[PDB]
Amino acid sequence: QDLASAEVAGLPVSALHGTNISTGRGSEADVAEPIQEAVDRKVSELDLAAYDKDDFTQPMIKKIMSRLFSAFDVTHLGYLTPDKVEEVCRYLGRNMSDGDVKAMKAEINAIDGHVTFEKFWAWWCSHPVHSRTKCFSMVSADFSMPYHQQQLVVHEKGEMYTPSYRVLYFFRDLETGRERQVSPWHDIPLYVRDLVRTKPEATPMNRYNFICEIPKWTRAKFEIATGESFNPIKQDIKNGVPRFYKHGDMMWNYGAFPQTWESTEVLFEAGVTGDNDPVDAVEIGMTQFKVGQVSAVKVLGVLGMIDEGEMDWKVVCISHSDPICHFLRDIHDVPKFLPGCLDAIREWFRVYKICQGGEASHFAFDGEFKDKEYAMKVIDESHNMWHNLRKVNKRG
Amino acid sequence: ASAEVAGLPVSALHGTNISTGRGSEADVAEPIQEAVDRKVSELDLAAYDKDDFTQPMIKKIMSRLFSAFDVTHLGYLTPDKVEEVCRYLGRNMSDGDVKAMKAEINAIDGHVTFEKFWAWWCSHPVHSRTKCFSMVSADFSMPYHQQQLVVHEKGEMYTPSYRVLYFFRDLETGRERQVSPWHDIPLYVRDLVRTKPEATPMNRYNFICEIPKWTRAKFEIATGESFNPIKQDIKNGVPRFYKHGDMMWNYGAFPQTWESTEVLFEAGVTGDNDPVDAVEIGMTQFKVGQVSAVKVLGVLGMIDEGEMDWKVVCISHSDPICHFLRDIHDVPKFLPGCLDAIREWFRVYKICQGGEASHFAFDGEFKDKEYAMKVIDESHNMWHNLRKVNKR
Amino acid sequence: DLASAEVAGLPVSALHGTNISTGRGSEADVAEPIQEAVDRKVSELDLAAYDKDDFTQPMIKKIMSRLFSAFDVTHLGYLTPDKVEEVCRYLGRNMSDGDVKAMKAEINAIDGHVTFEKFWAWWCSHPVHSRTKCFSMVSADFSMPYHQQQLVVHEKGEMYTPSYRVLYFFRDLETGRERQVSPWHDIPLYVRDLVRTKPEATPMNRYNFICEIPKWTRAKFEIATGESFNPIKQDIKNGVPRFYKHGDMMWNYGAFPQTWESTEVLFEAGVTGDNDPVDAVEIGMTQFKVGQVSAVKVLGVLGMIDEGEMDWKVVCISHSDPICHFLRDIHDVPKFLPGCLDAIREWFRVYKICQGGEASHFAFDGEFKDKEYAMKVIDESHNMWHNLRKVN
Amino acid sequence: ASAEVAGLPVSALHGTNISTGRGSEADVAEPIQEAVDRKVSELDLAAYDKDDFTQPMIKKIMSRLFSAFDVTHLGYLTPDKVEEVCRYLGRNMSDGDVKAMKAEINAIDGHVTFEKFWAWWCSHPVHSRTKCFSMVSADFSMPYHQQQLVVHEKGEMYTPSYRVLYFFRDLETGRERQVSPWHDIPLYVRDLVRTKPEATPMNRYNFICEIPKWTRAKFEIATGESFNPIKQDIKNGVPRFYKHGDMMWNYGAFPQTWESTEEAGVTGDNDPVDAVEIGMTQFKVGQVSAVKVLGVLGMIDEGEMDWKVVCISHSDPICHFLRDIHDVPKFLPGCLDAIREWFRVYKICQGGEASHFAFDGEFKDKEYAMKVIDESHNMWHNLRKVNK
Ligand SMILES: [Mg+2]
Ligand SMILES: [Mg+2]
Ligand SMILES: [Mg+2]
Ligand SMILES: [Mg+2]
Repeated sequence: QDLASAEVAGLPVSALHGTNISTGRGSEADVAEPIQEAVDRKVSELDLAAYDKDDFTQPMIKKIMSRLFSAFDVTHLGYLTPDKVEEVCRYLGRNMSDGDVKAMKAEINAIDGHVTFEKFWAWWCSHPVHSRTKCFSMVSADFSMPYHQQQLVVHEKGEMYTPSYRVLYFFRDLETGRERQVSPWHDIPLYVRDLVRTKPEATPMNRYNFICEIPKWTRAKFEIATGESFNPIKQDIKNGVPRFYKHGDMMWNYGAFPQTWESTEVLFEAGVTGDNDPVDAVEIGMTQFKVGQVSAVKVLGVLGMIDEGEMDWKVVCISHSDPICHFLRDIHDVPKFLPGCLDAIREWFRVYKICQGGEASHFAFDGEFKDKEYAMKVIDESHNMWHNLRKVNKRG
Repeated sequence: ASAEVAGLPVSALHGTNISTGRGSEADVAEPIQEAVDRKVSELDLAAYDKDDFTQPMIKKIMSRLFSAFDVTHLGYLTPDKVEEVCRYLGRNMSDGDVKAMKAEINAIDGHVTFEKFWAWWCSHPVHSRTKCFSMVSADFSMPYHQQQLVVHEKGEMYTPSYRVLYFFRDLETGRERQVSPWHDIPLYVRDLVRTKPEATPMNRYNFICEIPKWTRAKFEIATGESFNPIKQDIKNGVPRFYKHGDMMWNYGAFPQTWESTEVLFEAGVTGDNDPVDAVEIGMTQFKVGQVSAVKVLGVLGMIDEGEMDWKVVCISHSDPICHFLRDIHDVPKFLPGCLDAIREWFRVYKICQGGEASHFAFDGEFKDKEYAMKVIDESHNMWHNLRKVNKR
Repeated sequence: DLASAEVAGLPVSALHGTNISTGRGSEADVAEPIQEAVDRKVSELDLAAYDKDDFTQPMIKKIMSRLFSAFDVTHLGYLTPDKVEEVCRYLGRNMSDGDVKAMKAEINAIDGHVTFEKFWAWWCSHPVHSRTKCFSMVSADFSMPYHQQQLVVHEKGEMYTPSYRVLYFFRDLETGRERQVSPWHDIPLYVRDLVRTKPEATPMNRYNFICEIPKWTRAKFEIATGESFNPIKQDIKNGVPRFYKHGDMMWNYGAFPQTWESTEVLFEAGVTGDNDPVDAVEIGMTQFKVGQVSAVKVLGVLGMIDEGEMDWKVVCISHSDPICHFLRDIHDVPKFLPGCLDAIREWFRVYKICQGGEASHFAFDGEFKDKEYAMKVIDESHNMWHNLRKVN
Repeated sequence: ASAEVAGLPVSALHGTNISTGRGSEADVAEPIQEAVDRKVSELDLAAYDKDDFTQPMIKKIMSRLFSAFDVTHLGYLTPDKVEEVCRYLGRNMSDGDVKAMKAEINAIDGHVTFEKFWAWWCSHPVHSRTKCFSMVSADFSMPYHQQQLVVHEKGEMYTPSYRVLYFFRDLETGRERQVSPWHDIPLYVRDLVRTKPEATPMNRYNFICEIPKWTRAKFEIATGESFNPIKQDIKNGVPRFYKHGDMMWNYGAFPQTWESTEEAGVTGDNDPVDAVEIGMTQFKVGQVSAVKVLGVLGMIDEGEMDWKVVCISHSDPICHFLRDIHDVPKFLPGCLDAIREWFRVYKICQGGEASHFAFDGEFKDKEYAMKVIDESHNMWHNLRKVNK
């Protein structure tokens, strides 16, 4: 991060005047006196190469060239053997073809196998080569991209505010054009990964799939039907009447993480177990999602609420499409860009049962929002409980 | 959209009753008395009233649902239809729990009346925490190992030894292999499961930065070398630089593309045996050899020595204004002067060295993104041909 | 007509560049390009801009002669010493009367006729290291007697009790003197710059909005119109702090200073004013503190009628918001913040049902008028405010 | 901030009770019993329960507030004390009602116990609606006319006749008057009533663009001409250009400044201070823009400081994230190196040497820069004086 600080800070005397054109052969080449032009101009070789109007003249090139020939002459004999001369050429960028090497060994004429820089220079200048790089290298690693790209398709069926309403999911295999129904809970991957991640290996991964169940600014209850086939989203209707949060509107997109399972058979701490449900999340971005809408989010932290022996996590995340997404690096950043947000979310979950005659909620850690790494470990563990729920059903 | 700003239907402003969901197959009804005395719709009551529906209220709603399944209008339902009602209401019912139900209602004539159903419904409440979870799914596999692109600097800058090499680190096994940024980095960046709307087109390419924003030292993908690392452009041992002035945008190239000499743009103009060129215009300077996802927006066409040299205009998907640039026509709205400047630079860069102004295609016009993507596609096809015509 | 230009093709005129002009229009003969230009196959102007070398004395000569000629309108082949001074003047050479008599002497056109040659000869021998010696002090002399004030807010009492109060003051930034003000009467409605540098072609839309109920809260705070210096206070009933029971207000909710809707001015038939300042809903992503003041851009208004009184709810946005620039009118909201107008309207349509009320009645069927409409409502409100002060 | 992230005090989690607000002047109380029975605090029931407080609850609460005015515990209030308590509990009394209640309650012993107060309270309901509004006001009339900057281009670009003229249009009268960009455009942009947070430092300056981003033709404020319009750098009739390459940021001046080190008359080679605006948006020649100062770079010409202030336009998408010079490499990596590189070498092209910097090339922070600007603003006031 002090890469930033390097820019602001002053520079050494190497960076203010510039250096010699270097050989690239290391301490294996003897540090030289700059060429005459640099010395007369009072500008370094590299600065003259980079910014003077005229290109280096032939005598200047010869100087630089002999500094690079000498550099291969490690035992300091004052000459090179034809084979080293081909190395030099390959190093100068002129990748020669077998025909050429012998052609050059030939034209150079090493009257004793000894090629002096002078002899080289003379050959080099009489055989210019317009390097359009005629041969192209196909050497690749060629890995197999064994994967069928899918396009999610979301269909509404039935009527909202009635028992018929359902949001269904499908996958259109792109390489085959064929459609298949899928479970948003079991089939949409939890982690969103690229085939070839080009972001710096340095930057860790944080891109999760979020399934919206309750739209920002709404209060009508919807949920993943973990009981129904292909687990489509269904509205919460009891006795033909739709249910709602009575406390007020959910002020952030509220939903769940696919391929996750918090089990009432796995403990958090004595007395506290899981709630037999995918982990929930609240994405705080500015845009309202539609019911059942799926979006890529970034996890930032998690709030934990314990109710009747069951740990009920609330993951705080944010849509990668949100203008401020790039500035939220961890939970601690929500307050700076979204002041009061964490506070409202916690209060909402602390008091929402009061309205219908219940009490304030009991949280874990005295209501602390743990940081992203912790939220990710919850999600990860949950992913595993989900993989176990899948295995225990296969055989059974 | 403007549906939100526009006026509302008198059915929306006052509210509506609680529908059954069985369509016109239910006789439109009168609101329940309580909704009448309140002067508030049933739905608004269900949604916003501080209280839950009283039992008498739930019965009238439940009654309408019941009667809706009574399509003939007998005034009762066969136990199979009653079973259909329970399902509809979200109550799982198996031959077991089922039989015990008709044992409880007892319609000595199979005629289950609403009062007899309601009666039974109210005497068998069940906390539906849904005990049986459905595993039914498409369960797709994914034999893939995500690869981490690793970039490494080798040698020394401003000298003939500098190179940027590339590798794939298998995130599952951890093993690392050397790859050609030219041949192995995909041109098209695609999601394994695309969650964005099918109505939304794809426009997401990998761009390889060769010359950084605000600099002028030349570097290029060494198409001639094994695994084509990035090498610096050194001639006779002296580094080379644009003398006209600095490249003011990250300038670079698209992997898996090739414009071939052996192909014509139009009579007289061939390809130029290089991967296609790109100028990414976002605000962030990229490092040499750096790879990023870009949105393509259009292209400038330059012809020299009967050869076509395209300059694809693009913008990193991370740039703050990326989402607002939709096509080439949007660049002047947000980056006024940008295109003008990029064209002017390419129009005159050879003059300080004694050359002349350049000649463009279309009189210097920026073809739009659709034309630009085709230029990328074709060039991608040329790459495939280029690749076959070798192993073979 | 600015996008298009940068995208579109260029005239031959532009792609080849042109001659250095006299800048005196038709009064000058179109000329043939200088030979050095012709030998290069590069326009004169491209050469001066991009060639590595500066123009030589002979090239300058040709350029300066075309200029000189330009002043010689009737082609006499010479100029009067009087016109020569003009040329010197045009070339950027500040000439004090001393210099002028000197030039008339030093050239010496014993017949008043000064040829280009005589002129050129004189120019070359009296080189002048410009450095611009004399500074011009001419200027308008706008004065600012008044002192810049800083709005300061102090809190008194305990929040959620009848004693809490948000008091307003103006601190003189020069004296340090703090003086209590009324958010309602003293904070300016329109935010004005001393010198607007923003483009004139851009209509102003910058207002001060006083926040009463912060985003995501439900405690009823209000500007105390009946108390002196109208500080913010909470609504209390029978000693208990009042809250919205319908649910939290989901946007920053407040009012516009210097506005007023009187119960004595009609709007429609049997439609009066709320007898309060105009209320506002600011939709940015950021929650303000109770009584925090902010510049917002107005986007439209929604009109609620209740008991023959109009209850305007203006939709605006903090200029500080990341998408503020993109919402130019009410129609943009559904495009950047979909659901927002729906939710705001739905909220006000039903917030009273919770406490046994009925759904609200709206004007224009709840359509959201545009910003032109909102802005007319606001200016009117300012005049009722100006009249409310005069009547009193 | 991190307060939002951190755990909460057990009292916050549980919920607090309805306070007297009179501060410690009220005896801390037990939650009324119906609050105890709900296992929900008094304030949570008031803010979140569906129903209003029951009459027995309101009474218990009104009695805690009433007693809180009875600071010496007499057990009753004198009738002058009742008015206040009424307002406090939320009842707008009016001169007519006060007299009326001082009678109606009729404290036939001057004592108004709580029970008497309460009995009166329940038999008398007043429709507040607030009939009288307060017009008390500071009345800080600071009348002035809004001036709108108006810019006009004259002549032909790339020739001696191109000028950019500036004007003020009084938005009241609508009459225009030619002004000078150097002398008349405010260096400090100030709100006559600043509503932004007082704890937030002022940092808003006008920037007059001379050389647009990505261009290399030279323009400058004509310090020698009346109304100092912007002219093009023309010499012997040929327009001048930077030969190193294009300026890659908008380059211009700060109005009302003067970089001189010196009488009673005129002077020469000195200009307003130099600024480099680094936003993504190009500005036309002569365009003016509010900017945020971020730091500065100093070149020593020949014993003379040639400062270049780094700044960003307030309209830029990343303005808000750049708080000081150290923030630029974080959002515009390479931007400062590049600005430094450009100034280090722009004279090599034509046979000159690399420039030398003060502080080895360090970019001083915003504080140091606004200081340089202020001295320059003062230096400007002295010029203004000397001559006039
Ligand atoms: Mg849960
Ligand atoms: Mg190419
Ligand atoms: Mg109002
Ligand atoms: Mg300076």
